[PDB]
Amino acid sequence: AQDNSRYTHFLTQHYDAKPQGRDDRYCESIMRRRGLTSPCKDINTFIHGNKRSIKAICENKNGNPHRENLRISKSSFQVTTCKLHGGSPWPPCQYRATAGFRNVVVACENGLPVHLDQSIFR
Repeated sequence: AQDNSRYTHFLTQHYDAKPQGRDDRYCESIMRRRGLTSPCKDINTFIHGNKRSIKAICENKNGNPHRENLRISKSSFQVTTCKLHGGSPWPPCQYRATAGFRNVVVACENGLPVHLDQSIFR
């Protein structure tokens, strides 16, 4: 049996299929829902759309090798980046939302994404 717990954690931390708003209040709510507010994560990006396209980044179908053992997608994704504001690392956590549309960088293991590289959204 593979341990793919890091894939399901990747989905919890970085996937939201059908977001609606994607405004500041969206970020503040989802960061709480996904357990990312104790302490407040400084930056966190959610990918939207269908799961199969994200998994496909791990193969030639939708990805290329990138830098040191990462992969970069060939398709663009709707994304929302939530950036903490206020000086406290502890809740309540206020966030500013920035919607975007571009390719994403992940790490893959067992053909599944297990890490999002946040650096491209900083």
